[PDB]
Amino acid sequence: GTSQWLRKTVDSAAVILFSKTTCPYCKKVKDVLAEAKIKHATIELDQLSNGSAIQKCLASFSKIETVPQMFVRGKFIGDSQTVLKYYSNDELAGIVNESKYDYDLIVIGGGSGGLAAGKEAAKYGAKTAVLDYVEPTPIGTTWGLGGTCVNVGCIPKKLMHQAGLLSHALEDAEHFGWSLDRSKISHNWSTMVEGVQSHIGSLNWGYKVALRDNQVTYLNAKGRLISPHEVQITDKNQKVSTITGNKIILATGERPKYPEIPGAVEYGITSDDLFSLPYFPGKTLVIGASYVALECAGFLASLGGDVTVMVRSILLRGFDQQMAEKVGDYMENHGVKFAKLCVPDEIKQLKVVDTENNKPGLLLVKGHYTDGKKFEEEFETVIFAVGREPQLSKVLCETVGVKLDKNGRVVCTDDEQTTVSNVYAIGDINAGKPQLTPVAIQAGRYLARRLFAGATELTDYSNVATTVFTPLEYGACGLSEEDAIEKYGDKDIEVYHSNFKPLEWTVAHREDNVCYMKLVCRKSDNMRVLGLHVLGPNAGEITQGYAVAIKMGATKADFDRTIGIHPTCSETFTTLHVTKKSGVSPIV
Amino acid sequence: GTSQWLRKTVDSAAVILFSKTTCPYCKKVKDVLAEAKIKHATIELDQLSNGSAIQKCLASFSKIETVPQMFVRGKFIGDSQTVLKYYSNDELAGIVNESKYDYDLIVIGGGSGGLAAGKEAAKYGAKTAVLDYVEPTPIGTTWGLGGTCVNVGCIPKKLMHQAGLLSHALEDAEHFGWSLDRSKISHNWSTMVEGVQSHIGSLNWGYKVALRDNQVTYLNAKGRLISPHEVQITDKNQKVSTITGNKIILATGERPKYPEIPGAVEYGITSDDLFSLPYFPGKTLVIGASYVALECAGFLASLGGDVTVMVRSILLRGFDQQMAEKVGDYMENHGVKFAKLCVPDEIKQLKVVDTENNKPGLLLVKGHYTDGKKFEEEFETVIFAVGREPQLSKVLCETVGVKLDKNGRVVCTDDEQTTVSNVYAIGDINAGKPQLTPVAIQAGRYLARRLFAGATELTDYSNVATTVFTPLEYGACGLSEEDAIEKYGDKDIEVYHSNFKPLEWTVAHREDNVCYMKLVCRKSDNMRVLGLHVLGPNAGEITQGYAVAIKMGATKADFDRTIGIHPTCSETFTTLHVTKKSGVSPIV
Ligand SMILES: Cc1cc2nc3c(=O)[nH]c(=O)nc-3n(C[C@H](O)[C@H](O)[C@H](O)COP(=O)(O)OP(=O)(O)OC[C@H]3O[C@@H](n4cnc5c(N)ncnc54)[C@H](O)[C@@H]3O)c2cc1C
Ligand SMILES: Cc1cc2nc3c(=O)[nH]c(=O)nc-3n(C[C@H](O)[C@H](O)[C@H](O)COP(=O)(O)OP(=O)(O)OC[C@H]3O[C@@H](n4cnc5c(N)ncnc54)[C@H](O)[C@@H]3O)c2cc1C
Ligand SMILES: CN(C)Cc1c(O)ccc2ccccc12
Ligand SMILES: CN(C)Cc1c(O)ccc2ccccc12
Ligand SMILES: [Ca+2]
Ligand SMILES: [Ca+2]
Repeated sequence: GTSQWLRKTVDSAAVILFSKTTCPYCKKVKDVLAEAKIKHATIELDQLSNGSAIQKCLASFSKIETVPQMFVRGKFIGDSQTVLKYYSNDELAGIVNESKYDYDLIVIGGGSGGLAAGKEAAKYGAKTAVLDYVEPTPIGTTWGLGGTCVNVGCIPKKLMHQAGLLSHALEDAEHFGWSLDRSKISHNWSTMVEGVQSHIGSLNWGYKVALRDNQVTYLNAKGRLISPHEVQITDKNQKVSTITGNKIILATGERPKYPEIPGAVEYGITSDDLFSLPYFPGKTLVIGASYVALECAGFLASLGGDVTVMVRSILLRGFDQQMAEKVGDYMENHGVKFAKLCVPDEIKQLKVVDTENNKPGLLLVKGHYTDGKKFEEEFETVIFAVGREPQLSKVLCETVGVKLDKNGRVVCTDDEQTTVSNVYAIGDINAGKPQLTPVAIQAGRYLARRLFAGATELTDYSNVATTVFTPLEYGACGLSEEDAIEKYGDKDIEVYHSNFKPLEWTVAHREDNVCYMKLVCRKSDNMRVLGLHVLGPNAGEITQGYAVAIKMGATKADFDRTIGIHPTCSETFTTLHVTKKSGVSPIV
Repeated sequence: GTSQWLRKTVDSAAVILFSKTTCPYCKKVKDVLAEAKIKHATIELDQLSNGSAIQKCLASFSKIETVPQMFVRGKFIGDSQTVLKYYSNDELAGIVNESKYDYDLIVIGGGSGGLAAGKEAAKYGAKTAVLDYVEPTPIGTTWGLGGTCVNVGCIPKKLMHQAGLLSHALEDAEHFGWSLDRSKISHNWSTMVEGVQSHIGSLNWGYKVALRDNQVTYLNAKGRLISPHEVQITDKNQKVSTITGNKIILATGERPKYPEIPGAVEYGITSDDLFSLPYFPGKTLVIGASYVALECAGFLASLGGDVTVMVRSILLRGFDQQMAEKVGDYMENHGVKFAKLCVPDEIKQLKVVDTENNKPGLLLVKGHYTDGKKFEEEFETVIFAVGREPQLSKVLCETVGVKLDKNGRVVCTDDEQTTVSNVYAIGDINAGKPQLTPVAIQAGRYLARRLFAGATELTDYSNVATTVFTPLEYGACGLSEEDAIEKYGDKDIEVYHSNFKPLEWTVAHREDNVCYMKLVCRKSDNMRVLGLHVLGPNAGEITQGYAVAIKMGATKADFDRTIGIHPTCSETFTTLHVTKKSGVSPIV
């Protein structure tokens, strides 16, 4: 068991030093390495439950059992004196640089997961390359280093959400005594996009700087894995070459889908285009009902836009549907129109985008409702948010032997290993995992530590909290009510729930009994909290802390024992008492 | 052990029914009681670890061991047939109404704790009276039912905080693209106060309604405890009478202190006056450095006011002082002036308050700095926030035998019992407890359940989270860093910490590396989180959920295993890695 771990660690680490805290010769080694600007991992055996068993199995690799012991890419390099020997003779540089491969790690994809993995690996001496390339959208939109969330995802989405929330801050400001003429207030799309894009630009730059400062090689090149250790790269000039790496991390993410209907690629846009759009979308149709669809519809409406969402069947499939309905009801009551049970048949162009006055074009959308009536309506912008897909045939030679699933995602073990043992996948292309930026980051960093610093900790993908940044935000952690019932049976599920009203909404004259929270609990497991759900402002701030408690196995009694902070929305989780089975109303 | 609990429960409950779920005759009893509008507690013995031992000891009270068993104020009333007997003969009303006392419970004080205790008790059949009276402030300010937080505390304070935050929403709105002429925007104090007061009024009314609907008697009368069971009440007409109750709850709270200097009572105001002030305070001096002082200074400054805080020694004594300094630095950088190491000697009047144009007066404040230089400056309003004190000589005849401490607070056991065994104290007058509205509520409700429904659960006063609603909010749960070090020693404490920047602040051009969080952990107890501290927006929403985890014994590893929600401020608690001892900078 310990020999398995040590065999893997030694084989994989780029530059690793086994050591103890109470060891001067070790410090001498650390100092020479620091002095020489040689990064490495370090495992202090005097701080492990079985450090002394480890010290013994080490002699199966070194033929000695003392510390320090220094390894490079699978080979015992020496004790203290052999390290100093190499140094003094200035042979240490060529030694810690000897490898069969150009790199210890090549990351294909410069997004949330891949950048986090790359940096963390370089920390421990892994010679690292990060490849990133942004295939243009059909209208030619491209962007810089950082991935989907930085450039066309969580970051611009939340900032445009914020611009929409400020709309309601302006309305509220009057009731709290601020004098402002709200009829001479308008929103300027292009000013907002410019501020958003200037922040993204600072992130593109910040990442490039971070990579340089960790001695990671950044290649703005499309990578293609041609064999287990060989990556072919095409640069801006279309020049092709080949680099080699020991470990490979696939972190290439996904791109938006279009529906296969006439006009969709030619005249519609996706989220990829929305967040840098050089004209105001104007009267907009969003096709879809994902969290992307609803978030985009929501902020466009709060910015004053005429907004319609075309929904084929239900809102937020895969989420708790009681909550999804409440999310949708709030939106419909606040200016989002819904074309329900409706699908698009074709987009026709009525006006071309004015690339020189920054005005939208004009489109005719034809579709049909389930009741057979035709949908026909003009929109200035049509946004598709009908899901996302991986692009791996563009990255993976089928001959390498990386197994994909039905949907084109990478089939992985619980340590992110593909069917090719030196090749790993993180982020959105890892089949079956929550598609979220902090998951991708935790995966990539924890993987890098296992590869290059002998760590064993795996990423825990269970009970991963989410927030949907709709106009009224929805945060959740754990199971939907319907999934809990399906799993355990209705008789074993108790649901506590309440409406609430943010104090901020009182003077502002906003709604009673719209915000809402519930805990879905398991009767037979001490009222274990199986899922937490909250609809209200700052729902991501509310939910995050409870995710720690849920990971620790929180019960209803743990919530009750805890004292609220007053006045907050979150404190209502500490006094819930109405159950659903009681029939008593949750209104307050 | 079980006989102790049962003896107390039977003696104390007003109307209680022992029962089992699987008992038709019990349901028959419940139905007759429901039919008759007779409220009562109920203990289903088939749902207790020792319900069957309880069923036996019951015969020491009833001479029977079967369910149902119904008690009223210490006396076995009967089995099913004796209950029905009393009903059919319409003797049940006079039976469940027989008592040596007018009331099963008299609550002296209609605040957070007392109202919560009163309602909860009435639920189980306790005939309850709630007394509340609001002694006017020196300028004559008074208010309605609900206590300090509702009327002159947490509620108006947070709403005026919100009015100040909206100031920064207006500034931010421009950078997110909203066109608004910020130089023709001003704030109107009186409009704000009117909205705030209309909400408080709805709470005053809502409480009166809640009390009526739970058959609680509300007396707007000053109560004085003259013997263990006798309360003397003085009404608006100054008419004096005496009511009697079995249990007494003292929940009379505190009032602001004034410094003993000339002019203070005559010309200054406190928070009691601030939240209904009929004129704008204008150029304001806040004397004090409590969380009250800083919160008030902060929103007055965000409303555009010229604001000065006079500070005798340190900010936020009793709070983590690193955090207090960061709170104070943010305020000084955002328009609050601080007269440091300074105390007031006298207030002189220069202009009388214009009661008919709603304008402030004008005051000359004289004081002195520790360096001997004189302080002399004119202010339109001077606000004292130099602490609060109980008023119990106004409530407690010294002959009753309720022990007070040095500061005039009530000395209580951990079940809130005073030295007079039927008299309990909750809320701010309970010596040694956190002075917070949700503590008072949890205390009062859990006490009511122990008195009148045989519950045993005590209120847990440890690791009670707080938030200070300064312009940059500060949330905390558990120990300050200095208190952890003092308790466990510096070598046993590790502190993880980071700056962070709300995404909302980026486009808005606000500060990097001002918001800040830290976890204070114990090395020798598995890096147990001893205190959590966060400075940033929505800090109360951030902190609340983590208080559940801390109550459950969260470690640093529980935080790390948990996946962030992105983008939020709170997710930074899930990736902390820089320790203080490492000397590495927390900036990001
Ligand atoms: C509108 C939208 C909003 C979202 N909001 C949130 C949110 O609020 N919170 C949250 O947690 N998650 C959110 N997400 C999801 C989040 O963006 C993803 O989970 C995350 O960005 C995926 O990280 P990744 O490492 O898997 O891939 P990505 O971030 O997509 O990075 C993959 C990189 O590799 C590039 N690439 C692809 N192929 C190659 C190749 N052959 N060679 C070189 N480079 C290549 C890609 O162009 C890209 O730059 C949102 C997503 C969308 C679409
Ligand atoms: C400016 C300020 C801001 C605050 N902000 C917060 C916050 O944000 N969050 C938080 O949790 N806490 C906050 N607090 C504290 C909170 O208000 C108290 O902890 C809480 O209100 C105390 O509840 P209580 O039941 O002990 O007494 P109280 O709420 O003060 O109620 C006591 C009632 O009894 C009345 N009374 C007194 N004597 C008699 C008598 N003889 N007969 C009849 N009635 C009598 C009193 O007039 C009063 O109505 C704040 C306090 C202040 C002063
Ligand atoms: C129809 N059903 C009640 C759920 C629902 C809403 O409540 C609100 C908006 C919707 C839009 C599309 C589909 C369903 C929606
Ligand atoms: C002086 N010391 C550094 C702490 C401190 C601040 O940082 C900022 C404002 C203050 C006001 C009064 C007392 C102390 C204060
Ligand atoms: Ca509670
Ligand atoms: Ca984490």
